[PDB]
Amino acid sequence: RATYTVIFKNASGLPNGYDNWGWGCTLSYYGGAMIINPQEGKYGAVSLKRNSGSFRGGSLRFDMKNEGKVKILVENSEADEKFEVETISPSDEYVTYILDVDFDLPFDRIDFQDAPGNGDRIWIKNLVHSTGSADDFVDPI
Repeated sequence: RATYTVIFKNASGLPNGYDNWGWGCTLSYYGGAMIINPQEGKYGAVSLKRNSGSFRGGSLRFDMKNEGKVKILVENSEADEKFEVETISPSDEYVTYILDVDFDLPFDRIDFQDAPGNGDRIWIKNLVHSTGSADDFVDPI
């Protein structure tokens, strides 16, 4: 069986035990969503940085709505390497995504990037990691 790590459900600040090592954004909070405000021309990303420890593969679950395309990545800070996980299309409604992470290195950062770099907003809730596949994911939310 998979180990499930709830990173956050409803947010009013950064998740407990996490930093933000991103760039070219402002974060704000309302209705339990983490709300990212990327800055035009910056291709800004939030990069949630786990203070102690690492995830290996498995999959990432989260609810998101977003005005523009969003790029989801994981990073390994030691090896200084990024891995693209998925590119998500615009949606005016929350949609729940469960995505396989196929990176072959441990990751301690999860990134949400404004791919068009035009400042489209992003809203995120209920972010959870599983050591198991997306197919096998049993939603604790």
